Amino acid sequence: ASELPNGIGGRVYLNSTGAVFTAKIVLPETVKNNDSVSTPYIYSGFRATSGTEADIGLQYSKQYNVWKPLMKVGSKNEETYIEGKDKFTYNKGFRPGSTVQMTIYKNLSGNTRMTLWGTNNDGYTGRIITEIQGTNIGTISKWKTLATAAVSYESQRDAIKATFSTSFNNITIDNKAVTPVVDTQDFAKVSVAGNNVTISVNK
Amino acid sequence: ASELPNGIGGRVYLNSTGAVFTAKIVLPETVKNNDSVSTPYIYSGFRATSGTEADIGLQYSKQYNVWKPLMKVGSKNEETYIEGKDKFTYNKGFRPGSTVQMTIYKNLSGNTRMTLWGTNNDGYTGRIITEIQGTNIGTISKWKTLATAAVSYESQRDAIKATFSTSFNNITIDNKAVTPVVDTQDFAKVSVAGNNVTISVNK
Repeated sequence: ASELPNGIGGRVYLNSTGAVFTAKIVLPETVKNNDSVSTPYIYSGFRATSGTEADIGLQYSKQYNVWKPLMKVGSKNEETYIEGKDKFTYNKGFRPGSTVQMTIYKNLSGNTRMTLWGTNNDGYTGRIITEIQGTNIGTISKWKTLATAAVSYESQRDAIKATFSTSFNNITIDNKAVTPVVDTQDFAKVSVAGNNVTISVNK
Repeated sequence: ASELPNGIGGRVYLNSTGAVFTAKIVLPETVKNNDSVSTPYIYSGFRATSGTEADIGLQYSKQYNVWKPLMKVGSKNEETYIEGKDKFTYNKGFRPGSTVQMTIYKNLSGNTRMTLWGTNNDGYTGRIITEIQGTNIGTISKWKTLATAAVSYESQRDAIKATFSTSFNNITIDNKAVTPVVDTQDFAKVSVAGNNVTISVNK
């Protein structure tokens, strides 16, 4: 598609039906987001064969200049922090320009889990484990990867101002390397090189 | 419900299945929205018996300190301006503290229309007619009225900072006065007095 439905950005699809996704995310060094409507998001996720859509990754906090966990699975968006709440949420999060190791489990005892390893704004290197409980995800159609500047409503599209670039590297699903396929490029440049993708958002 | 799904605010329901809604909206004199996540929205709308949900009203522009049209009917969110684009959109809109006369037509030749009469930030008094074309709305279950501070993602709820109060007065559906029923009050105080409702958002 020419446009992303809830804002601007780049999207790739990962043609795998696997259960465990891993990638190394290189966070932007700088974020320009001189608007009063959008939020930068960087995330993976999947479409279940049932139709359930999951967005799982990080959101940029303008207030704290860090990246924090982002997770939504269908209608369920209440996150449970299993570990690391005090190190990577509230006034803390993954620091700009750092690398974050991400693992996504579509279904671990009926819960969708995202584990993130990296460094926070205080220089602490550790882990934050987040879940959406009781999602009970069955088979998967495909996985996705996006970098976006999202808005609550459509008309707000023209007002979006966002400039940031990110990489998803060494993408593996069920321990197999997966090469993403370029999808939408809406005020974004998407570059794929094997199981690696760089998405540069610029509006 | 104790919480609104996409943010904070107050909600009332209008137990009418009628086709044409009218109300006089008194816009807030002041808007405090000292956050980097939410947008203030004031709107009416309906739930069709098909399940289709419509949100039809105004959004606050922090950039220009005005209220502008906001309309969405199910999956259709591309607004067509029939009249008044140059007077009440982009760097112009309904001025703070002013009164706006609103008429909503669920189905006018297959289109959902909102007509707004009021005064813009340049002191021009006029009309803006906006439509979502090809909605072809059939029977209605009920209408609604809300004043909210909405966010794109759930975790941003706690960070919302919004203080603004608005009134929907002389509410009529198919020329009959309708008394709203208080629903959710989530960091908002809702007061109903006959076919009039005041919603004071404060977080």
